[PDB]
Amino acid sequence: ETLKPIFGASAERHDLPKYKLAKHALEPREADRLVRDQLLDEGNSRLNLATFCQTYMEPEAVELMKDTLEKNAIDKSEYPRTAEIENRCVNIIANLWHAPEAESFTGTSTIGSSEACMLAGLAMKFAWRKRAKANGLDLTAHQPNIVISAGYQVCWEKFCVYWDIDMHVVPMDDDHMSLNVDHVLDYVDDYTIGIVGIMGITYTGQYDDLARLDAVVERYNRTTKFPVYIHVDAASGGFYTPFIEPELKWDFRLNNVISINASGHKYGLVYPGVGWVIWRDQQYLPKELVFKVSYLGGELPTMAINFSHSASQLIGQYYNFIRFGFDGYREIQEKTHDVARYLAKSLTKLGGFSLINDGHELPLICYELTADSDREWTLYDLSDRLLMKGWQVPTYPLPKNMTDRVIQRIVVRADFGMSMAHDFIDDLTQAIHDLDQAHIV
Amino acid sequence: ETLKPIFGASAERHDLPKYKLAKHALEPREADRLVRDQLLDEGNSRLNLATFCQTYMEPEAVELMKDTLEKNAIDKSEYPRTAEIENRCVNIIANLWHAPEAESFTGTSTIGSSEACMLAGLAMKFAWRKRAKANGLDLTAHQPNIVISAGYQVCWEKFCVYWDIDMHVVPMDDDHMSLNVDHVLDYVDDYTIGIVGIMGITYTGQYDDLARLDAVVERYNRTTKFPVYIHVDAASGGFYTPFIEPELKWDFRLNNVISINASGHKYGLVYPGVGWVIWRDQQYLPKELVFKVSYLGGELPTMAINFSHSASQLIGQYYNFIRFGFDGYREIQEKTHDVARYLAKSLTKLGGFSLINDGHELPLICYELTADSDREWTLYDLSDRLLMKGWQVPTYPLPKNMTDRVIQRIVVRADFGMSMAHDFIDDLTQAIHDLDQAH
Amino acid sequence: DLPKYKLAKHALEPREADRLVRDQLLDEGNSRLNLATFCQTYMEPEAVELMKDTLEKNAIDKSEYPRTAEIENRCVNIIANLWHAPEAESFTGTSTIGSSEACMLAGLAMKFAWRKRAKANGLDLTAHQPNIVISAGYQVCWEKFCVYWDIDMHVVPMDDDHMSLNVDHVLDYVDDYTIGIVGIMGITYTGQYDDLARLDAVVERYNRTTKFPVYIHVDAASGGFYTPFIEPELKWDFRLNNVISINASGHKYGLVYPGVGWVIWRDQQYLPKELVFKVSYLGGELPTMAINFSHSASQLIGQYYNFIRFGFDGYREIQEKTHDVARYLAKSLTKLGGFSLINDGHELPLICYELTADSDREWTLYDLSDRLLMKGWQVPTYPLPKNMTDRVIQRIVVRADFGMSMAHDFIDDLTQAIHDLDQA
Ligand SMILES: *Cc1c(COP(=O)(O)O)cnc(C)c1O
Ligand SMILES: *Cc1c(COP(=O)(O)O)cnc(C)c1O
Ligand SMILES: *Cc1c(COP(=O)(O)O)cnc(C)c1O
Repeated sequence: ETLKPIFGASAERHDLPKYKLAKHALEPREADRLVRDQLLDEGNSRLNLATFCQTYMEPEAVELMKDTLEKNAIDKSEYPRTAEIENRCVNIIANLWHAPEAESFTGTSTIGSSEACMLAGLAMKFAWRKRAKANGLDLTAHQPNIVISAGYQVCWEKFCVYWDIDMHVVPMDDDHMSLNVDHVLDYVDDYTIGIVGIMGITYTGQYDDLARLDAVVERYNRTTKFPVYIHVDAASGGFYTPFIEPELKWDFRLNNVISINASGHKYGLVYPGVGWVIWRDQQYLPKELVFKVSYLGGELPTMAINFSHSASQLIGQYYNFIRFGFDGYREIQEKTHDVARYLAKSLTKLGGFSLINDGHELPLICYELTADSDREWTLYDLSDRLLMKGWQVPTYPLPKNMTDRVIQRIVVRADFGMSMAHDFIDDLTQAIHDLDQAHIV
Repeated sequence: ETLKPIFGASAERHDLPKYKLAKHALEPREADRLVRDQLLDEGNSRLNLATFCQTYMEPEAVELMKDTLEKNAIDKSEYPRTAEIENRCVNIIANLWHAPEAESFTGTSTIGSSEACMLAGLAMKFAWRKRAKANGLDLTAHQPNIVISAGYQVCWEKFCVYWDIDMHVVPMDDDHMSLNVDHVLDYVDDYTIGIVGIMGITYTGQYDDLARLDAVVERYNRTTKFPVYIHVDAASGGFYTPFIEPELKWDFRLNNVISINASGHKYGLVYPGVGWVIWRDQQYLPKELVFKVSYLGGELPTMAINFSHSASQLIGQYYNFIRFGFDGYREIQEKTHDVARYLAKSLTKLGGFSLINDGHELPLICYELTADSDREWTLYDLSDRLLMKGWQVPTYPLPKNMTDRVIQRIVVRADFGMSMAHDFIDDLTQAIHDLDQAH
Repeated sequence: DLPKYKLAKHALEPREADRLVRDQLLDEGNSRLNLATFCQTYMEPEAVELMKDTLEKNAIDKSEYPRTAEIENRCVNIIANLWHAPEAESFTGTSTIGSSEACMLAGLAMKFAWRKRAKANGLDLTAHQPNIVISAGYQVCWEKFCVYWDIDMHVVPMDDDHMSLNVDHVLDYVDDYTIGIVGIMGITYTGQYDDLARLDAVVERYNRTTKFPVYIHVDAASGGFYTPFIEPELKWDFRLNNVISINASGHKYGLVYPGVGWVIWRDQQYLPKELVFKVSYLGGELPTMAINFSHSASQLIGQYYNFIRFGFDGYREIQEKTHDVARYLAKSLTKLGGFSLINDGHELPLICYELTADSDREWTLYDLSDRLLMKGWQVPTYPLPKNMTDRVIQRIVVRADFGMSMAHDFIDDLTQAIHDLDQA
């Protein structure tokens, strides 16, 4: 049985189970080799330039994550030490976002910013509904709505479809590639549950002007009995911007920012599987959304869509916090910023590229092809050629009012080093040369 | 700085950050030691008997999970091999649950059964809503409802709160530690989006009689233009019952079971982080819950609440499928069954216990203390002593119409060996003795 | 950046140096998805760890590693017997780095043996160089042998009816100056076997009528560790009387990572004594034939590991599996249509093909290589050897670690690439 060579065994002579469980078990070495082999031919994650999600952690953190895979992040009474870590993380992030000590912030780890955005939105919906009932607003006339920029990530569309919320979408244009705050009051009405500000737009790399939105909202709220507050989607900005622009006011320093989310597995430096949501004060969380759990043979409040899941990633987040601290994070984000700027400068130096975003805010570059009548090929062709050399660079359309603009994004993470970025620009230069003399589509 | 002994260094003279980041970085070996040390003082997971969640996997699966932590399960176009493995697990699981060849099943991995239950309940709500509109029901008069046993896991209560559904709860009693199928139609009306049958109840370890419920539903549905269908919450049973009672009809063999969820991290044998939901046919999934993702420069359908997350657990699930196959899963679940039955027999031989559930169905044992005015201690005191001897055994009240009944539960998972269970019973014997003479 | 011209002045941290080298290595192909080479891209975990643990051993150093030397001699014995070295005669052999060095050493034995014959017969050595006769699908090492040692290459061209040595005409290239004929048991470009049994009979007839006889060297770089396990009845080896020496690459179908080959002589008389350098091991002195001096013993020890671990049945199971994958691929390409198979994997597990004539097809095999590379597979395009240099082919070489599940994935990738190309 183990006498069989791994690549002489019966299982290596047949296809893998695709529709049903095979009758018999296999040796651990055989199953292992077959599963790993199915995975060989997908992009090496380090060359995936299409994602915010982290593709490197230090070996110590990898080993640590491995050793805590059995831990169950929901089970506070059985894993009270993991639950303490989570609490420390929430405190740490709250302080990073200037949660005021005069109010009692609450928050939680989530699987990612999607779960967090949905919880935040649900908190807004439920708080809005109590206001609406008390002011005799007719709940059958219209659906509640939220106001958000057209750069929204798909989780906000899921939130709206799943919970019967209209989306009041503030479109982008050539000058407003972030929320047009000057016009935001045109989308607000009695049924508005809140306004989402995006601190790092997935499509463009740009910050919404949260400080200006906060000023407008402060003034709007004196004029109505249907006040409206800000949720910040800082999926990506939340772990980046405090270390490189600490004086930019986007967070709980703004009076009307009531909740904030971020993904640990974006610029929090953790592999996929953790996000974070924080409410400035226990009142911006309606009690009917809080399910209470056993802890210290007593009680703790929880806001959660998921139940059981791995604590590995939240532990990893604490490992990062302790390991890097403020200065370590800052050094990492600064080098990331620097590679993004080298890249934006390299693409203008090559010509044929017009930069939509040059990496001044998030470390992300967006560009389109400058129109040239003597070019058969599109960015789709460029993405194909770059795959030949390992690189994944996605091509996509901009969101509404710029759906005629086709772009490519490069997102730069902590493990995209300066040397690898010089290599990328070589590979990219050769691709442009190869496509300039191509004879097929 | 790298010369310092780990326990001679400045970071071990100071407390860890609790309220804010420290300013300065630490060396990797020091950070690693400090985080692991914070974790020493929780109960070794293998001795946690309150939970269905897996606390062991074989070393080859551990290493494969480690090696795949950077993969992002949502990102199909960048990890198409991982997405193909996912599709293969949906097929495998659909087949295991007898999805009919004549219809076209769909499904997806989830983080767990919570997200699965919620996506199923939402499919039911949206499909109910179209049917209700088309029959002119007044949608303003009552919230939609769902019907379920009182032993529902908290994720159904969350589903109901979050989506404004009324829960019509069928109570338990002394003779019905699972759904009272004969009474279920008292709870159904035109507003009912569906009935949830639980294939392995968290509190009691018992199967809802899904076959009987299907026959009740089939009869009810011929008399009405508001038909009702069954969603099976098989969080636990989905990966247990197919291997030990393959003939028990609970799954898509029943005509009116339109969807089923199971937790891969329960009897599917994966560490926490993977669940599964399957629909018997595409028509039971409303198109407006499907958000589309690029793949091979085309389009692929997804139902999902979460977005980015680890692929490690789902690859682990496929590893288990390949490594164990049907017979391996069967041998594991059989051993697990054997241990549960050993624990049930040892509690009865000790005297002083009444078995509420004896582990014939899920491998779970439920018990209360028999009436006795001379005994001054409670099951809460027993939990506390068992904890001193290393074990976590929860004490809790039974659900509706038994909320005055206090019980203990022991769940038996794959990694509770017979050896270890003999040791548990010695420990339980000693703790009883200790409680009988303390104050 | 990393040093590209000069040494840096200062050392780096281990983790930093490690990270920098490994990152530089990132962006080259996962080796296992390269279908253009015979070189092994996988070994079992015990072998990898044994290799790592004997990295320090020196294969050349016999008095200092006598147990490693014994292992070499065992492998030589094992390989001799596999290729049916006769017991009536006295075979010798050695490990080498690869088939190149082995080919070179065998070619040099032939040159030196020819030159003595030639002097004895009064042949004018100044009038022509010695020559060797070989098929036009020769591997580059034969051309380096000829250039390095001043031997003319008498090349037998290939054509549509002969994708291996043309035995009908091989003697047209043979003359008094011929040091030998090389028969290739697995041609790199085409995967085909030269008809060794026929060449042997032809040579036996030739040799009966001249005092300048010619013998056969078999370049079994690939076939040597493959053909004995799936076609043991095929006579290609020392069962043929005029086969005097044979080479094979252990890092080809011998299943070892790069860095071992083997050369065996059927008898001591085919190895001129001037090529033998003797050494100090155990009580006496051991004969050596070797171009290289110090080098790793890891691959050698890897080969013995493989022989002990798998034995006959294990090698056979691996090679039969490999055979089945190759056959699966040939049948999958015929199912798709549009390909003309030059080799269909009945001989070596290599499939070789061209696109069938079609005027309404805008794309070529070069474009197909490109789309496969996008999908992660290296399947390059190249011209055939002399007389078919205008014919453009693609090749898939199947090795031990190309399992059947992986091959179904490859075929789905290939199917999709074709579709994409037909809309381009
Ligand atoms: C990616 C992203 C999300 C979703 O994040 P996950 O962590 O993948 O769930 C939400 N908002 C924004 C701005 C994002 O970039
Ligand atoms: C635990 C459980 C759930 C929740 O499962 P997770 O996988 O933890 O989300 C749902 N239903 C039942 C019956 C359960 O036992
Ligand atoms: C590759 C090859 C060689 C050279 O082999 P190495 O082991 O790389 O030195 C010689 N002959 C044939 C037939 C080959 O395929």
